[PDB]
Amino acid sequence: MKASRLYTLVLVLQPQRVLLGMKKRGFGAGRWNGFGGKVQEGETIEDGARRELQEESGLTVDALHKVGQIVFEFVGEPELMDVHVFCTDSIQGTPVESDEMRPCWFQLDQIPFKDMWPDDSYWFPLLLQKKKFHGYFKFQGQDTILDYTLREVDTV
Ligand SMILES: Nc1nc2c([nH]c(=O)n2[C@H]2C[C@H](O)[C@@H](COP(=O)(O)OP(=O)(O)OP(=O)(O)O)O2)c(=O)[nH]1
Ligand SMILES: [Mn+2]
Ligand SMILES: [Mn+2]
Ligand SMILES: [Mn+2]
Repeated sequence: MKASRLYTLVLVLQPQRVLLGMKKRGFGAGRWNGFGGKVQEGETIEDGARRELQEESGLTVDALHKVGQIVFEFVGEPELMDVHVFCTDSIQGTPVESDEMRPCWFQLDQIPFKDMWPDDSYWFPLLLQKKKFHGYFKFQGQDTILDYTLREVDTV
């Protein structure tokens, strides 16, 4: 049994493009990703996701929808990362670079998988198909998956 810490991840997914951010420092630096971070005390997971989206991309959204949950384990780290994944298609301002992230739109036939976390190759296609999912990935360092599970689910 391991303890887990709550994180969020938000994908702004439109009909033909997705907004990603290049992580400029910290965890996962150098990889394109959705926006997110730790959930803080007192806020719902969805509201923490909205907050991180605003902080890292400048975008303010009224609502998100849950699309998946992914648990990450790292060799040498006792704490699991419990990542709650959300989407929205509906925005009304422009993305702006933050200290954490440089936002960029990608067409949906140009998803930059080689410059994303390796696990994203497995679950991101489900997100694109509008399937909901649960995943688990064990990493050695940043690059190497030692074990993983991925399951489509009816409810996140
Ligand atoms: N796509 C993808 N995202 C991941 C993976 N692992 C992982 O932690 N994430 C996400 C969850 C969070 O959005 C982010 C990690 O949190 P973070 O370090 O940005 O937290 P934060 O913004 O609060 O950190 P900080 O500003 O205090 O430095 O990366 C992964 O394998 N794939
Ligand atoms: Mn953040
Ligand atoms: Mn972050
Ligand atoms: Mn934060």
